[PDB]
Amino acid sequence: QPSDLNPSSQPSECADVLEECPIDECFLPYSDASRPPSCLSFGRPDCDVLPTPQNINCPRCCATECRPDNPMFTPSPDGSPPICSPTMLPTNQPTPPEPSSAPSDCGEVIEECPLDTCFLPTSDPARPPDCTAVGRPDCDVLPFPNNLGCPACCPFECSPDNPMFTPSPDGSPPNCSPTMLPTPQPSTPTVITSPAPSSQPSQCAEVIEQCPIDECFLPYGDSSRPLDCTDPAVNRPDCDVLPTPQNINCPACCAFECRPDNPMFTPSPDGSPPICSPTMMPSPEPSSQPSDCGEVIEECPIDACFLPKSDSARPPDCTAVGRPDCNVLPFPNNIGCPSCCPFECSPDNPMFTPSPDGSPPNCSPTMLPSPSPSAVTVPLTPAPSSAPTRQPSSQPTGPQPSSQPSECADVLELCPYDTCFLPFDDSSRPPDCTDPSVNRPDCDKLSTAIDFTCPTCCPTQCRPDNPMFSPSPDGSPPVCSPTMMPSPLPSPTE
Repeated sequence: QPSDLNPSSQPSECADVLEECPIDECFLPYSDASRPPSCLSFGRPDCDVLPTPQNINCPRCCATECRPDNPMFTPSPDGSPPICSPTMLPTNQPTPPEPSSAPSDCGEVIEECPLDTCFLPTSDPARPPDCTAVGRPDCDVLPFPNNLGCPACCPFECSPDNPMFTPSPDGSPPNCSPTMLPTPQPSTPTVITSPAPSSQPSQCAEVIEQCPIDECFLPYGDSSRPLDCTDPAVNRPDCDVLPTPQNINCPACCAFECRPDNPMFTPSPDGSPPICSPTMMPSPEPSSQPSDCGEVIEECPIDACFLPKSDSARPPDCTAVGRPDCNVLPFPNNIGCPSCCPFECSPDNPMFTPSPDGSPPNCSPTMLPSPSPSAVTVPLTPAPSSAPTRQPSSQPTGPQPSSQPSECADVLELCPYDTCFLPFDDSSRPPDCTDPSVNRPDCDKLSTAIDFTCPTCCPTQCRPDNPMFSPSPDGSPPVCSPTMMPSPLPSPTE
């Protein structure tokens, strides 16, 4: 490395050396690669004549004369340490100072030779080691011996406290900014979407983190509380005892037991709406008064009179029935008042709106209006009703006799009185035409305008519920009416 930017070789090209016209001053290190041409391509023999004019022609080429055969190509990043002109006049940039790197990180940049100059930063991916570090004690010396031991590892000393091991940018908490912001895994403080417990008091009081309290670690049955110490939780069975003695082997964990109710109540960081127990004691049945509009607020009537007035219109206000004694708001009740309240308060005090929803109290109960106007909105001026007004008419059908037991026995309609020849409910009178199929299956439902030519048999069928089987020879002879053969129309019988 020494004799670095000091060219120890200059007298070679021109009878001047340590000073050649090219350099970046010319246009790049000249012998870089494909820099602007040595003037002949522009035909400029004026350009960069021995000194450097750039005040005559010079479009953009560099160097004429100076050295033997000034046009040159076939490049090289080391073609020429300057040897002819550039040094003629002193003050040519040698180099800035030595330390290009100063304490800025934490300990990567602290006079430490490792940096990357060795072979990468020491803690990067486990770079080639520090020699002695593998067994090269020859290379324990800072100046590189490279004359016996050193394979290709780095030496030692350099700066105070030289033992170092453990690489990887993430091998350890690097500190000095990278590690500044903690983000724990159990209790992650990033945003925190809702309280940690999303399910605890789902029964009432069973599963409610029944152990921590800040005295142990973290809020009253929060959820995010440390492990229960005892081995299944971490490794501390000493803290098995729920009431934490503190003076025992509880390092950073909380007490055990916990789950099935041993001694505690109240979970979550901020608790919860206490419907399960802390609410049992306070019980204000009347916790509000104005449900009326403006009368139920320390007004002369109130339930204090007798019931919330609008109930069923509570007992009258004395003068209201004729007790002017009680008209005096200060209540006498030693003169009149049989069982009533006073009067006045404001002109004409007793009456309005009983039945809580059986009247429109208004100004709270009745608030949402739904009166009557549906398809009708006629204040004064009418409108020709034209709506889908479909509504059938209630019209029954079926002849309903409103008098039956009226003639003699049971019936009244035209059909009865013995002339069927004996009562049907006797034992057996002339057959029922249709029923056993004897002569006339046609003589069935009374007849009317069909015909009446039923001869040998009796139609019988008159009176709802007329079929019978096993008549009654000791029942009751219905000769007076329910018996006769129906005979619609006088019937000429021809």
